[PDB]
Amino acid sequence: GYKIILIGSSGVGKSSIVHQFLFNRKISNVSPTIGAAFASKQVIAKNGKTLKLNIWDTAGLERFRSITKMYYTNSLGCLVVFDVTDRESFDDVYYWINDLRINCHTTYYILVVANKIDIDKNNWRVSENEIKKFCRDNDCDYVFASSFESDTVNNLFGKMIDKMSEI
Ligand SMILES: Nc1nc2c(ncn2[C@@H]2O[C@H](COP(=O)(O)OP(=O)(O)OP(=O)(O)O)[C@@H](O)[C@H]2O)c(=O)[nH]1
Ligand SMILES: [Mg+2]
Repeated sequence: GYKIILIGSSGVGKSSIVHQFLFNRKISNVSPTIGAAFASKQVIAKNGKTLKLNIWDTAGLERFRSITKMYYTNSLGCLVVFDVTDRESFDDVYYWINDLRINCHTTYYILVVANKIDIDKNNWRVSENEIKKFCRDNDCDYVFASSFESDTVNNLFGKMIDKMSEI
């Protein structure tokens, strides 16, 4: 299988994204993550291979960082999620990626997820240009999503799946 972790500050929607990827309904059973939670899903990649995604959904709360840190190692893909209205959550992305890289040398693809795009654009606290510029400087990709819109979750996992299939 392919180890994928979701990291990012508390409340950005990591668990909502994972539940949407796993289940085809409205999401409703979500509380803050403490210990990392595991799920697996087998998917057909564009090259026709079946890939098993081994997914760990980790805690964003600051007091639980010493749990989340124990899940970095041996990750092949990472989704780093932030909330477009939560400026601190965006500033935190740099440090999430920095910390992952201190602890893990195996990641092949880091995808920054700008989440909660359903919120009115005039309430966003980060611009598309800032997001693109950040990623251009930090050897990572970006995508825009809303946990409540399955089309955006299918898309962001599709990008991750395509990259895993290149390994
Ligand atoms: N408007 C909006 N709210 C969202 C979206 N995704 C998640 N939320 C809400 O944000 C809150 C936090 O979502 P979670 O999925 O628990 O966030 P998390 O990143 O897993 O948080 P931690 O486990 O504490 O790190 C919930 O009330 C969600 O319903 C989204 O795309 N748009
Ligand atoms: Mg969570």
